[PDB]
Amino acid sequence: NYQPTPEDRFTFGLWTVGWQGRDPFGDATRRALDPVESVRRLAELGAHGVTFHDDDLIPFGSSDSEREEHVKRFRQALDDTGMKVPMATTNLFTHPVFKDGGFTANDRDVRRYALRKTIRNIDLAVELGAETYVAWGGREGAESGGAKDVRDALDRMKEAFDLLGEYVTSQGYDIRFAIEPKPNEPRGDILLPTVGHALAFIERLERPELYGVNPEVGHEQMAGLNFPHGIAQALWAGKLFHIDLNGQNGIKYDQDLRFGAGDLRAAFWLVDLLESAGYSGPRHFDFKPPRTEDFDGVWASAAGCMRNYLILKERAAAFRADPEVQEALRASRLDELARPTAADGLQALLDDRSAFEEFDVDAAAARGMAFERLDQLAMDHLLGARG
Amino acid sequence: NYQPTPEDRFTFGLWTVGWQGRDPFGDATRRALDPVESVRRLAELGAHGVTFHDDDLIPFGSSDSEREEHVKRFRQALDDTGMKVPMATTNLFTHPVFKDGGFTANDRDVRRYALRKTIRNIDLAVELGAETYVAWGGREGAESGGAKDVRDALDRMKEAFDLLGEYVTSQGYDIRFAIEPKPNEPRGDILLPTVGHALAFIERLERPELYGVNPEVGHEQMAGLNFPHGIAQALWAGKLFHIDLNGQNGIKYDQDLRFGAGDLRAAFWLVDLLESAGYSGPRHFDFKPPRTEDFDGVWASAAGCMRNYLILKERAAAFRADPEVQEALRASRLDELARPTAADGLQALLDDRSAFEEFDVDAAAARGMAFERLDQLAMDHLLGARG
Amino acid sequence: NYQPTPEDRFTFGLWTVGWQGRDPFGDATRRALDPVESVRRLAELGAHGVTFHDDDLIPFGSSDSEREEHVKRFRQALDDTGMKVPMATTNLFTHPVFKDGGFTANDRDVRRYALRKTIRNIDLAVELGAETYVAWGGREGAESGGAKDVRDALDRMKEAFDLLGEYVTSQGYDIRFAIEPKPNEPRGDILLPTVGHALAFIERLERPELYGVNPEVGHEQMAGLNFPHGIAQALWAGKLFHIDLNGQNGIKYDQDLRFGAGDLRAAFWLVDLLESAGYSGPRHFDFKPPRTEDFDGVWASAAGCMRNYLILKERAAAFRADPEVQEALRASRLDELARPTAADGLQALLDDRSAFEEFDVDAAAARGMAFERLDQLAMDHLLGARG
Amino acid sequence: NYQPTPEDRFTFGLWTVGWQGRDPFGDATRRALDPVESVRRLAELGAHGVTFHDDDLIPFGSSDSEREEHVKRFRQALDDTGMKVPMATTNLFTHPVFKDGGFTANDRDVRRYALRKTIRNIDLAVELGAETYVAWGGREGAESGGAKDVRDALDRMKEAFDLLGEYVTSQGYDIRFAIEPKPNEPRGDILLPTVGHALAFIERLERPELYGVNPEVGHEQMAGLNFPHGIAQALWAGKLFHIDLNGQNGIKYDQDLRFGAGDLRAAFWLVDLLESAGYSGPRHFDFKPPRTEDFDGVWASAAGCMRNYLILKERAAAFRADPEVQEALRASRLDELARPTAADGLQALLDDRSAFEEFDVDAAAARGMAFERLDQLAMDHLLGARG
Ligand SMILES: [Co+2]
Ligand SMILES: [Co+2]
Ligand SMILES: [Co+2]
Ligand SMILES: [Co+2]
Repeated sequence: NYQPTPEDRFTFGLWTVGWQGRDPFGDATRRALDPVESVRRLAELGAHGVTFHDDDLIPFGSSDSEREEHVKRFRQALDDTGMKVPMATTNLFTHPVFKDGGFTANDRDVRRYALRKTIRNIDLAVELGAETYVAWGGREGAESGGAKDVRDALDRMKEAFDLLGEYVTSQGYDIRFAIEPKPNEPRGDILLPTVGHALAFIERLERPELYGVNPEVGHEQMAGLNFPHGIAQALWAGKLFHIDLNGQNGIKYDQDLRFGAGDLRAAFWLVDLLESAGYSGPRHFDFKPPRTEDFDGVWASAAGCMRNYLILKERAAAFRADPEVQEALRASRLDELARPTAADGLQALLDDRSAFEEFDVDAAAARGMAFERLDQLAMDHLLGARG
Repeated sequence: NYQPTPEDRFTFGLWTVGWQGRDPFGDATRRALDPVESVRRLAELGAHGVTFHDDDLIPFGSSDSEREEHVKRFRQALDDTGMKVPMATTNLFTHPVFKDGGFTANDRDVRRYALRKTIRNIDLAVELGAETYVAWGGREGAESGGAKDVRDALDRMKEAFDLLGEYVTSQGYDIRFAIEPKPNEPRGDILLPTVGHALAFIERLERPELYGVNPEVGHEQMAGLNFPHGIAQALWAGKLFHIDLNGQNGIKYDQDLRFGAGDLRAAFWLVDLLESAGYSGPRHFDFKPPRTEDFDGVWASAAGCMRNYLILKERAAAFRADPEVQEALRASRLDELARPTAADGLQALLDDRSAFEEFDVDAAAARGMAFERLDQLAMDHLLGARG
Repeated sequence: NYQPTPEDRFTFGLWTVGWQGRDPFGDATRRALDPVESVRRLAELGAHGVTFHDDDLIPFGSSDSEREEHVKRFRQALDDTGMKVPMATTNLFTHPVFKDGGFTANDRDVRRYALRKTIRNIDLAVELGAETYVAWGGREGAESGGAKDVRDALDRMKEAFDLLGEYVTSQGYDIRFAIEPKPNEPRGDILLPTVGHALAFIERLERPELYGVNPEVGHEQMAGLNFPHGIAQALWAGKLFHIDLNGQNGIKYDQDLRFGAGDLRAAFWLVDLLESAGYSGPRHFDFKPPRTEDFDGVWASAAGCMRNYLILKERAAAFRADPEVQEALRASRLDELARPTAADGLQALLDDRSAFEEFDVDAAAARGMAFERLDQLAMDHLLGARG
Repeated sequence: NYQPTPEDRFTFGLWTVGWQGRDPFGDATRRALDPVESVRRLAELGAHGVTFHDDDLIPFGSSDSEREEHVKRFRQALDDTGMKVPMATTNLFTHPVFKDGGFTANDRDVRRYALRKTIRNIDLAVELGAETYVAWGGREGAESGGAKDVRDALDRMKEAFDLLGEYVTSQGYDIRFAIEPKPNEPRGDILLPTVGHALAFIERLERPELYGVNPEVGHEQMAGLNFPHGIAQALWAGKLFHIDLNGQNGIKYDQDLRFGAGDLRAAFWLVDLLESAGYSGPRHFDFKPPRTEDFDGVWASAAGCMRNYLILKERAAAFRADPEVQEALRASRLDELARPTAADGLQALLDDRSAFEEFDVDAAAARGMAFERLDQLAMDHLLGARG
C-alpha cells in the first residue's frame, strides 16, 4: 500500500529533484535535468504538480523568443501529464547582483530591479494557474551589525510587498503571497527569521489579507523550535497558505532531507495536525536528494517523501480513532482545555470564591496530568506496536 | 567614570540579587534577602528602581494582615531611598498547582485561579506606581505532542489577556501589558517562543494597543537568534514597552549572566540601537549572580551590569560621531537603504527601463559593499583602539 | 509482547523514579520515595537492578549508626526481590561546598574532602557487588574564563583519578571506573564535555585500563552530536563500560526524557549498534519522569523506557535479517568498507598504477551510493511498514 | 600601532583570500586570484607565510609539465617576498569522486586513490619546507545511519594514517600530521567531530608521536563548545601542532568570519592562553572574506584578522600584569588550583582527619569564590576601560 495519487496533492519544486549536488565544498555530482523530464518522471511517481523559480524554467538573461519556447515546451509537458502548477516564486539570490539582498539591498537600483524581476514572474505564474506566490528572502540580512539598519530594511521590505499587492489588485489577479522564513544561511542572520516574525510583519502591510506564510520543517528546526507548534499558531491566525515538507537533524546547516528523515516524531505530530485541522493546500516537498546519489537514488528519495507522509497519515488516524486514546485524552483533560475559562464573564469570575478564596490549591496540585501514558500510546501507534 | 545615576533608569528585579543559588542539581548557597535590604543596597549602587513578582514581596498563602505589613515595610524603604517601582509581574510558575501552566493549564479551575492571582497583583502594582505589567508564561507549554492542543491553548491565552485588558479598562488603570517570550525551560517547548511569535499573537487580541513585548537578551539567543535584529522589529512595530538585559553564551540552559557577559558584540549593537532609537523605558536587568558568589560578589555583579551598559554607551556614541565612520556608512550605502525604493509609484516603476530592460546587472554586481572595513571600524571603537 | 525480564539487564537509578520534580523555577510536585519501595516497584516492572549515589541511600551528615541501618534496610529489599546493584557513584554536586567543583575545586581542602567522600562510597559499592563506579563531574567547570586554569584543572582531575586507581588496586577491588561526560549545566562549561574528550583524557592516566566511559544519550545531543557515532568510537577503543539511556529534543537544557522519546531514529540506530556489537553491560536509564506526573505516571514512564528498547530491538533485528536489506548493504558497498584498503602494503600501493596513474576518476565518481533506498528500507522496518 | 611583522607568524591559506564567493545558493562574486599575486599582497600586509591545498596550487588533472611550471612560478614568488610555507594539506573533498569520503569512502579503489593523491602532495610539501601536514576529513561521514559502519570507518581511517606515517618515516621526512576536526557540513555528521574525538583517535595509531590536532575556532563552536577549554586540553596533552583562527556566531553553518568577529570574549581568552602557554607555531587564519566584498574588502578583512589578534594580545598582557588582577587571582584561589591535592600520598590522605572527619563543610561552603569581580576586571581590560 502507501501509493500516492494526484488526489493527495503532493508537489515538488523543479529545483529539488533537479539539484546537481553543488554544496559549498564540492562540484556537482549529477547532470542537469530538463524540466520536461522532471515533470514526466514526477507524474509517473504519483505527484500532483510542480513548482518553479523563474530561473529554473527560463535561464537567466534569455531573450523573449527563447523564453517563449521554454514556456511552450513546459506547458506541453503539463498537458501531456495532467500535472498542475500550484505555486511559483522568484530567484532573488543566485545572481551576484543580489549579494546584499533583493527587496532590502542597500543599493536602491538593485531593489527596483528585484521588484521588476518579481512582477515579470507573477505574470507567468498567473498564466500557468498558480494560486500562491512564495517569497524567500534568502539574501535579506547581514553578517555584521553596522551593515543593515533593520528598521530601514523593514521599511523597504514593507514597501516591496505593498507594491506587489497593489500590482496584483490592479491586474485583478487571483493569487496570494506567502513568506517562507529562514533564520540564517546564506546570510549570517536573515530578516523575518521565524514563522512568528513573518506573521507579525504581515499585520503591518496595507492589505494583510493577501499575505500568509510558507513555513518549512527544517527552517524552524534550525532555530531549535517546535515546528508543529509553529504551524498551529499559523493555522490559528488563518495564515497557513502553503507548507514545505522535509527533514532536518537539529541546529546546523540547512539539510533539506527527504520528509520523514530528521525528527520523525515531529513529522508524526505535524501530519496529525495538518490532517485534523483540514489543511487542504498542497503538500510541497522542498528537499535535496543527497549528492551521494545517482539519478536512481533521486527518484527513490522523492518516492520516500510521499511514502513517509502516507504512513504517518495512517498512524495518526489510528491514534485519534483509538477509544483507549480518546479515554486517555479525557484523563489528561484535553477536553477542558477546549472549554472557555470564563464564559461567565469578568464580573462573575471576580465574585466566584471557588476560583480563589476557597480554591483548594493543594488538591489541584496533586492531580497528575497522565501525559506520559498518553505519549506512550502515541509511540505505540507510531511504531505499529499496539496489536 | 562610568558611574550610574537614577537618571540612567537602571532597574533590578528583587528575584535577581535575591537569588539563593538553587539550580536543578544543588542547594542554595546564599541566605534569603529581605526585600527592604535589597532596595537599600541597590539605591546605594545608583539604581533607579526595582521590580517584583507578587510572591517575591508577599510570601505565598499569607493572610491579608501579614500582606498589609509586607507592603508597608516595602513602601517605607521606597520612601527612604527614592526608589521607584516601574514594573511588576505574577509568579505563575513556582507553586506545584502551575505544573501544567497558568493561563493555558488543561484544568479549567487552575486557569481561573491563575487569572484571580494575577488581577490581585495588578491592583498592588497600580498602587505602587507601576506603568508596565509583565507576563512570563514559563509553564505554558508541553514536553510531548499530545498533551496540548496549541490552537485551544492559544484560545485560552487570548481569553486570559482580553479579560485582563477588560479589567484594567473598567478600573481606569494607566498600565500596559508586556509579554516576555522564552523558547524553552522549564517546559520542553514554551508557547509564544520568540519576540516574533509574541508580536503576532498581540495583533489578535481585542485591544492590541494595550500589549507590547518585554524581550530578554538571553532568551532570543537560546534559539540562536540575533537579539538586536529582534529589538529592531519590536521598535518598528511600536511595541518595545520594556526590556530585560543580561548575558548568555549561546544555545543552552538559561544562564542569566550579568549584562555585558555572553555575546559582547551583540551587547554593543543593542545599546547602539536603544540609544539611537531613543528608547526611554527602564533598563532592567533580569540576571542571576552565579551561585559561586557570596553577598559581596552579588553586589559586584549587579554593579557590573550598570558599568558595562555605560561603557558600551560611550563606545557606541563615539562610533556614530566619528566622521570616518559616517563616511564609511555612505560608502556602504546605508543612506540609500533609508530612501524609498519607489516613491514615484508602481506605474512609474513599470515604465522605467533603467530598472530592468536597460539595467546593467553586471556593473551593479561588481560594486563592493565595503562592510568589512565598516565592521572593523566598529571593532576598533568597541575596543577603544582608534587613537 | 515487549515484556521485560531481568535477563534484559535493565537498570534504574534511585534518583530517576525518585525525582521529586524540583526544577530551577518550581517546587517539588511529588513526595520523596523510600529507596526500599523503589526497589520493590522496579522489581515488579521487570527491572534487573538499581544504581545509587551515596547521598541517595544515606542522607548527608548521617551518623555511622544510622548509616548502618540504611544499608541494612536496603540490602534486605535487594534480597527479597533479587535485584542487583551493578553501578554506584558519588554525589559531588548538591551540597554547597561543591559549588566550584569537587576534584577540580580551586580550594585544596575541598578537593581532599571530595576524594575522601568518594573513597568511602567505593567501599560501600564493592560490598553491595557493584562492578562499575561512575564519575559525573557536574560542577567541574566555569562560568567565566579567568576562574579556572584548565591545564591546572586537568592536572587536579588526573591526580584524583590516579589516586582512586591506586586505592582500588591496593585494596584488591574488582571494580572499574567510568566517566560520564556532559557539555554544560549546571556549570556554564563543564570539563571533559564529550565522549571524545573523556576518551582522550583517559589515555593520560597512570592505569588507563581501569577507566572507560558512561555516555548518556541526551548529553552528546546537548552538543548536537551523533550519539550512535560516539558510542561506536567508544566501542572501537574498548571503553564502553556502561551507558545511560534517555531522550532529548536537541540543544537545550538537559531534559532526561524517557528512552525512545526525543530523537527516535537515533534511538533505533543506537539499539542496532549495541545489539550487533554484543554490548553485554547494563541498559541503564538515567531519566526524569516529568513533574506533571503523579506516582502512577512515574511507573508508566519507567515501563515505557523498557518497552521502547524492546520494540526497537525487534525492529533492528528484522532490519538486519531482511535479505533485501542485506542486498542493499552490498549495493552501497558496506562490505568493501570492512575490507582493508592496502593489506598489500605501502610499497605495493605506490607501484599500483590502477590506484592513481590509470584510475578512472570519472567512472568512480559516477557510481551512485544507493544510500537513500537503504535508508528508506530502515524507515519501513522501524515503522513496521514492510509487509 | 598594531602593525604585523613576519615575526608574529601570521599565515593565510591561498583558499582564504582566494575565495570567490560561491556558497550553496549563489554564484561567485569575485574573479579567481593568481597564487603569485596573493603571495605578494599578503607579504605587503605583514604576513609571515601561506598554506595551500594541492588543488589550490596545481589545478586538478594537470600534466607533470604544467605542474612543474606552477611550482616554479610559486617558488619564485616566495623567493621575491621572503614568504614561508609552514603547512600544506590535500583537497579530498571537491571532486565528485570524494562524495562519500576519501580515507573512509565505502569504495576501496577510491580510498587507495585518496592515499596516493595525499602522498604525492606530501612530497611537494617537504620540498617547499612545510613542517606540518593537515588532514581535514570533510567528506568522512554520513547523512543516514545505515550508510556507514563507524567501527569499520575508524579501522579505515586508522589504516590510512598509519600508512602515511610509515611513508614519512621510510623517506626520513621531518614533518608531522595534524587533524582538523569539524562536527558537520558538508556531511550530515563528520567522523572525529571535535578536538576531543581527534585526540582520542590519535592514541590508537601505531606512531602516535607523529600526530596532533589543528583545531579551528569556528568548528568547536559549531557544537557549542568552549574553544579555549579545548585548546587547553590539546596543550595539556602536548598535541597543539597548529591552529586555525577565525570567527563564528554560534551553532549554524560554518561562517569562517575574520578573527575577532563572532565570540569576542572567547577570542580574548584564546589569545591569553596561547601567549601565556608559549605557543610558538603559526597563527593561521582559515577564513572567508564575505561575498559582499570586492577585492579591496578582501585585503581589509585579512588585515583585520592580524590587527584583532595584536589588540587582544596587548589587552591580555595588560590583564595578567595588573597587580590588582594578580591580587584577585589569589582571592579566587587560582594559586591553590595549581598546587597538588595530595602530594603527601594516598595513605596520608586517608589518615588525615582534617580532610573528612573534622572538615568544616559549612565554613568551606560559605567562602565566596570572587569570580564576578575577577571577570569584570577582565572585561575592563578587554574594553580598555581601566584608566
Ligand atoms: Co531548507
Ligand atoms: Co532568562
Ligand atoms: Co542528563
Ligand atoms: Co571553518
